[PDB]
Amino acid sequence: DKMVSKGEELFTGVVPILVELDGDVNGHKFSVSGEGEGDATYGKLTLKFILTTGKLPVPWPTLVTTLVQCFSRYPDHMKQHDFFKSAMPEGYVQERTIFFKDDGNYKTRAEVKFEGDTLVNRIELKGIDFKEDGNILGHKLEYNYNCHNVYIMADKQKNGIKVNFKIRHNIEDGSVQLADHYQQNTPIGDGPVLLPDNHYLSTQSALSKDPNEKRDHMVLLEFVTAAGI
Repeated sequence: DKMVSKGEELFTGVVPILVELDGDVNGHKFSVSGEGEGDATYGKLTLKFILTTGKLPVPWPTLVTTLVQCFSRYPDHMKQHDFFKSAMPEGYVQERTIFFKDDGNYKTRAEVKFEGDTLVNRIELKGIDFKEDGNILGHKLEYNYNCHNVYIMADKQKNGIKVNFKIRHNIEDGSVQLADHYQQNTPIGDGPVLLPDNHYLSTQSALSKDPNEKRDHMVLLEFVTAAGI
């Protein structure tokens, strides 16, 4: 026992990651699996995501926030404020409502937990009220990603956290599609968890392709560092 939380100790090195997502958007059903690893030491994620079942009815960038904030770098001075690591290995439920301005919405429920050596993110996603010739269903989003601040605060009733931020998705005409995120996280386990002060995560993301993958897919590099304390 060496650190503020027991869960923290699980992230000192490279950790394999699995991601399974079951999705319905305006009826169109689809699944995605992803494999890679994260090193929370540097706040770094490497991940490749594969369309397993269905035709992908939405642009890949719209799924990035849905498809493991426990891999965020918390510097030494902020170690009392890492809720995400503290809840491990049992993990946490992560729930969102995602409002795409002038378009539809995603509701997501995910379990993020260790299954053995592997950190695993299991998600259900329902999207509704998307327009047929809109920026999502019309695949009008650039295949790229912006840097964002993710604002975190303690839930003063639930032993968990409330997270708020706004994603900016580039549209290929040079304009921006906003996606407003309302997020809550709650421990799966009964163990004590860290209830943070107000702070944020500084996020950066690179989207690429494997030139040796014929399936519909997204390669993702991510770096996330906690700040604001």
